[PDB]
Amino acid sequence: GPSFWLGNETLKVPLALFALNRQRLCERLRKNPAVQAGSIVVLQGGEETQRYCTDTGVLFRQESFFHWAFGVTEPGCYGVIDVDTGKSTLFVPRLPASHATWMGKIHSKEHFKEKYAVDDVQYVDEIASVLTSQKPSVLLTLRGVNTDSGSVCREASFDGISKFEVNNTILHPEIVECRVFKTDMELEVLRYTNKISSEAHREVMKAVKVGMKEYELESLFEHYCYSRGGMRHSSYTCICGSGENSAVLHYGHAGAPNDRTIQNGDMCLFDMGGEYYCFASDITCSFPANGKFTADQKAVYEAVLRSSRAVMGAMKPGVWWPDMHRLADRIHLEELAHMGILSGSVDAMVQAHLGAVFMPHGLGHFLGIDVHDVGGYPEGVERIDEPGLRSLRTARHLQPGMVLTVEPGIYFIDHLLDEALADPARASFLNREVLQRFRGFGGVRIEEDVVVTDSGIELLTCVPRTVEEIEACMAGCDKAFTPF
Amino acid sequence: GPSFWLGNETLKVPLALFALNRQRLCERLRKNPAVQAGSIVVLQGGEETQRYCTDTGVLFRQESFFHWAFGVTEPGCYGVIDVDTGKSTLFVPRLPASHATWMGKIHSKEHFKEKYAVDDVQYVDEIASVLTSQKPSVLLTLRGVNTDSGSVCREASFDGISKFEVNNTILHPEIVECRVFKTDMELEVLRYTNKISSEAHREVMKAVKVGMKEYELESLFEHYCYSRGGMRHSSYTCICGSGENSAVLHYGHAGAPNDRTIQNGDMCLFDMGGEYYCFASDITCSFPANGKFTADQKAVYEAVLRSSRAVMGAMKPGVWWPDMHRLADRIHLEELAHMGILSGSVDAMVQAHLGAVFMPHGLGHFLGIDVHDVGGYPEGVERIDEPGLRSLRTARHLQPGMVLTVEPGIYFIDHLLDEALADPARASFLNREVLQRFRGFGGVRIEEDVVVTDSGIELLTCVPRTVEEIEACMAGCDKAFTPF
Ligand code: PRO
Ligand code: PRO
Ligand SMILES: [Mg+2]
Ligand SMILES: [Mg+2]
Ligand SMILES: [Mg+2]
Ligand SMILES: [Mg+2]
Ligand code: NA
Ligand SMILES: [O-]
Ligand SMILES: [O-]
Repeated sequence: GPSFWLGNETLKVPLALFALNRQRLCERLRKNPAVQAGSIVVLQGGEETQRYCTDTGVLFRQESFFHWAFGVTEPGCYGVIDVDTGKSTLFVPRLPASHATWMGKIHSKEHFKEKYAVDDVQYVDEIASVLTSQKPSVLLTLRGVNTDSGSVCREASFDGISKFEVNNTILHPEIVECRVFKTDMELEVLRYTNKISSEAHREVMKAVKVGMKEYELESLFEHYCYSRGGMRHSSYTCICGSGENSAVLHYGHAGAPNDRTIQNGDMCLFDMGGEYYCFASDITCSFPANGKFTADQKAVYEAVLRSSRAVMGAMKPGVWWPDMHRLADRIHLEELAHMGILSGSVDAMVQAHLGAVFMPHGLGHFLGIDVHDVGGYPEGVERIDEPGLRSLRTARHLQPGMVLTVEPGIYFIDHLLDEALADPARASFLNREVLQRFRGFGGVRIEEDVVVTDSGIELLTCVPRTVEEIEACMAGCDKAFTPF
Repeated sequence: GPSFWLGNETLKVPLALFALNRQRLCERLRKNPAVQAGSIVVLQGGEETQRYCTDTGVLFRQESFFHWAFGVTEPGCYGVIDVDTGKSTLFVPRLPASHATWMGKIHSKEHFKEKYAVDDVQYVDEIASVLTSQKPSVLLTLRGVNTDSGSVCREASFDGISKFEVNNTILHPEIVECRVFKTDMELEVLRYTNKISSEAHREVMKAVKVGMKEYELESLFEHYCYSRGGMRHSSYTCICGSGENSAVLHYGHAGAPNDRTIQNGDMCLFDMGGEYYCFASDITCSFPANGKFTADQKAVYEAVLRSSRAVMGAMKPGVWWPDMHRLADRIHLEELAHMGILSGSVDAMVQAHLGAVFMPHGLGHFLGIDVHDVGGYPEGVERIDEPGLRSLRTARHLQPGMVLTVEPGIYFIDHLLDEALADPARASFLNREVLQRFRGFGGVRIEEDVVVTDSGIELLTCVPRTVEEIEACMAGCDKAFTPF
């Protein structure tokens, strides 16, 4: 069948991927005792947008649930699925003649049927009429709460929908649960996004020089991903934190826009991942700007390498993700004590939540069509109200087919350190005279993307990770990627 | 005073630029009979957004009127200006402590006052109190219609604004009129955006090879602009049209995403422009993919070069922009006749609006903080209801300080050609025996950015333009060209 492809060495993604997702969704809905025979799933695609009140178009990127179900790149579409038969119908805009002048060929409905391998294609202005002629019992629409943003999913609507029986509660948990478990076809795309992003991270490590601005590496990363990988989008805004900025977790946004000069002696923490056909990657590499770890840098870095590999080595079905977070906390505390930053009983440190002073974020999260993917906190799964753990984006147990980031880190964050030093329950563990040397260090994060398998995990990411590997990579002479 | 700067060789933009815009706006309002003493201009900045219902942040780019007045890069701000004194107050978000962990340093109000060189800084939640203390007569807010998008500008609002007298009609046409006329400080930025984008177009012409995907050059262009120019954004989505795609005026959007393989014998039409600190550039270069113009390609290209230079040579204060559009039309028809594509009386061709078959868009538009800049159709200035001219984005007379694109083109667009051939009023001018050869040619557009001056124009763009210059650049030749 047909495939999405951007030519050259980019990945061919079969449209069968999306057909399988539609089938899986129907199979799950059919087993839900509340779903009536004759139900039709109705999803609304994203629409084109502009900057504010201007005519400056924003590059269109499809809404994630719609993409998961249909793989459609064009704005202004709807898509429906007959639950009982699995039959799919795509609705596309009926375009004006002048589209041919300004925007390009006015493709036929048959072109879109062939392109997307759906059962039928109709025009958007006929959706009420087409759905009426199918005599559905109920329209199943999308509405629920994203547990990372707190936003409510936008429910499909169209002129005449008021004439139908509509249910907006059943679908969201079911399509979310389907998205949590990646098919082998989806895993092929995530292997690819990790491959290109890994290559781009290596090019960045080879290119970094003292004196460069952080954003020069952002630019290079995105150029590699687009020109070589066909990744027009990144999965999230690139985080290119040098020096003390490596302690800022989502550095790089408009308010802190990757605009620091990299200096000799800095650590770099680069968290970047290209997106291909709306599938994510999310990789973080940490390394010395000048290509040689100092003793202090090596110690912090290898502490995080230890937790990274201990967590990956422990992951397998049935493992409770909060236990992995706590494992990483304990290892960090052990290593920081070995370094002399901490003293005392690590058991007592753990009881006082000291780990969260150094790693205030979650160990990792589901990844898929969104970088912070859906389904981390379905009904019955509660957020743990403790330092560190409360920032976990899931408290689920691991099962095969889940895709997770594994991203421990250690940071030296002044307001968290100052709080701890003021608290007698934590201050006694902290050796101020040693810690003072690490003020302004920034931080280290090592982020891998992995798939849970029947027996353990599959690592998708492939970047240098030991101190020796990293130093060798940065010292490499290869003119394998040289823009102008 | 302070400047915006992204280091390296990027442009230092004085914050005095925005202070002058505020002063100019106040001076204009003071002369306006509808404006009373004690008025305060109130603008609301853009807010951070995310993709649909996800927590995937969209990179924040400031709203254009707010940027013009304040130059503020952070989301969530408001800004007010006392009309009688010119005193400026910036309102910034009061951030949660956790911002320090995730987003970066929580800057003081004094930091922002120094950064932006405003008279006062306050937190956004205090805006009702602060304005109440000033006992304004009326708040002047922004509401009007953008004449390119048809959108209504977003008027500022805040909790408690209902307690004030608010006028939302006075400000819009006045701040639009200020934006139409660029200050010398603004011209410095537009010179720079044209310098970087011109350099990037030259790198693209050097790098293009038969067999590449169009998006490879989009990627390279944006990489040059960001890494060398500090341009994180483009001014609009890159149009990288090869072969037949060069006849599609806004090619490159999600529905036609620069995904064609460039073939031997193709023409390329690349319309790309980096944005620096929310100031636009907009440049189009046309050239043969294989670096050598054929006779047919040279003839079409030099026709557009002739109209480009005729218009630039005729532009000066007092010229009616629709007359320049008609001048380009007449030249295109003359040259198409000289090529044998058309025959008969050119006067008669013009009377039949035949020019619009080959150039269905406007000759050019205002450019500034938006690529299609504001103020083309103020009250009293009417759109001309004729082919081609109705697509003009302004029908004003030229005045010093205006910045316009000059972008004639000739395209071979099948549905427009076929319409003409079906029309007895137009059909006899076309020679099918020659025209058939140009079916699928695509098109040529030559786009310069210029400033209207007292004596004529200042050309901002600096790219190769003659056939000889273009062939030399594509063959790798350093500054082998002399601009107009
Ligand atoms: O937001 C999150 O969960 C992770 C933490 C570090 C950056 N991304
Ligand atoms: O939209 C416009 O007015 C011009 C026409 C060609 C591309 N940009
Ligand atoms: Mg990350
Ligand atoms: Mg992550
Ligand atoms: Mg243009
Ligand atoms: Mg233009
Ligand atoms: Na190197
Ligand atoms: O991350
Ligand atoms: O343009």
